[PDB]
Amino acid sequence: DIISVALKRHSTKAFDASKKLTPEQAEQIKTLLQYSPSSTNSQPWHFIVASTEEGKARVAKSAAGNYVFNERKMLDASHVVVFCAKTAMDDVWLKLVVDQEDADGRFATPEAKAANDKGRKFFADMHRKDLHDDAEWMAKQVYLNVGNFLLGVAALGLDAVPIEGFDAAILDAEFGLKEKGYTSLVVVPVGHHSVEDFNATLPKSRLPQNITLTEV
Amino acid sequence: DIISVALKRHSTKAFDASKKLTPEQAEQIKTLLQYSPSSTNSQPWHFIVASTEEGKARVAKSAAGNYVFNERKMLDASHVVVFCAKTAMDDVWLKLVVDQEDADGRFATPEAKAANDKGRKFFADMHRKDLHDDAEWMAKQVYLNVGNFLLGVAALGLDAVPIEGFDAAILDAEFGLKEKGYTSLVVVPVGHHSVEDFNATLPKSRLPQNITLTEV
Ligand SMILES: Cc1cc2nc3c(=O)[nH]c(=O)nc-3n(C[C@H](O)[C@H](O)[C@H](O)COP(=O)(O)O)c2cc1C
Ligand SMILES: Cc1cc2nc3c(=O)[nH]c(=O)nc-3n(C[C@H](O)[C@H](O)[C@H](O)COP(=O)(O)O)c2cc1C
Ligand SMILES: O=C(O)c1cccnc1
Ligand SMILES: O=C(O)c1cccnc1
Repeated sequence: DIISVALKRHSTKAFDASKKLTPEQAEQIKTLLQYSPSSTNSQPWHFIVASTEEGKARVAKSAAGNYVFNERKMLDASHVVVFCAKTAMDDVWLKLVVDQEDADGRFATPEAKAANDKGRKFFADMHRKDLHDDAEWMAKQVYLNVGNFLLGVAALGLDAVPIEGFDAAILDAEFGLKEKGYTSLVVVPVGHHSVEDFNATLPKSRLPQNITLTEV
Repeated sequence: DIISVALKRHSTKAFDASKKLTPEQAEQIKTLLQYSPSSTNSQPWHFIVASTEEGKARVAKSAAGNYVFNERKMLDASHVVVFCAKTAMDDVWLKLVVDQEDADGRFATPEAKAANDKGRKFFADMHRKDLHDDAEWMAKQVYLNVGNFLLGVAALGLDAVPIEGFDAAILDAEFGLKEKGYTSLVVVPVGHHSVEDFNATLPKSRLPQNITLTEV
């Protein structure tokens, strides 16, 4: 059951480098990344899935220095996912999205398609021209994807840990993301924890609902 | 199978108001909200769970103007969750979190607790005092919670729909959130879809991985 998963999952502090995802699990995590929902189905994201030792080493470069202690997590985990957000929502991407929805048969008429495109453009423009938060808006969708992902991999019986402790400037440069129109936000190593994972046996802690939740 | 859940869930466009969550399910969705992970376990959030007609009507006030299209969703679903983020990170909240972790038994010594507190303050200050993006940083954690929530409720066999199409100023004012230190970000009606939910039978659509995903 999913509640058991939510209560038993945890942020892995150390991974067993010998335990790799099966080809099936490797495919499944990519499915999770792709099918996450997003506002207007904008999917303002890009994912870098590092599974080779050299690939993970490249990602780990972002932890060199001040976040050096996050390097082992990025190197020992079987697969490491870098969640990136678009730096700007261009019309080409908007058309890409609506044309894909059309190709998938979500529109019964050309007017239905036009209405969908018009609505998506309306909110994209609102965030860009009036709220002046389009970058944050897209980053928010990426974080939602991350939330979906962490629970999903836990439900697959895999360990993982979300990471904000890295230098996005270094990671972006390493993969030339800026020129490509993206920026790294969260790094998530996935695999199996080792005996070195001190957080695997500690009790989980959250504020009481009497503080965080109001019922009406 | 969490992958089947991810592939089969959908944004519900119409709910059957007579199909209520069971008592246990009502508690389970609250558990999901509570146990979502967050950066430094900051849990910079508040949730409003509306299950009464009066409660849902109060939330539905936000479905005005360009958002009237979302009023029925907020009124017809069994339970409606309002995801809120703190408007500013303060030391009182930081102390609350570390003291809770201590009460739950995560620290073996006073030094361990102090180290955890210093680490959390280090990143909170980075956002609040240097980057000046603590409002966005906290909102991102709320969206991660939302992502975890949508997959979780789908795994419970419940329908839902995330909503950004609501007037947050209206919702904030109706619940006096500003003075309390919070602001509404996403509204999520939860329940069971009706035969009128046209999106329950439409194919899901996502961009292909050859565009959004790079393996290395
Ligand atoms: C977006 C995000 C960034 C985080 N960054 C890191 C990190 O850089 N290093 C680390 O050890 N844990 C990291 N964490 C893990 C948290 O400290 C954690 O989710 C929280 O203490 C709750 O514990 P749990 O995940 O085991 O339930 C992060 C969590 C999130 C959601
Ligand atoms: C943060 C967020 C805000 C959204 N807002 C609304 C909304 O206001 N009204 C609505 O009908 N759907 C809303 N959606 C639903 C999306 O259009 C949907 O997630 C996306 O098209 C993909 O479809 P799916 O959820 O069925 O997989 C939103 C989704 C997210 C993640
Ligand atoms: O995804 C949608 O349909 C949507 C998102 C934001 C605001 N209104 C509609
Ligand atoms: O949750 C943590 O431990 C954390 C979050 C951001 C950066 N460094 C550590």
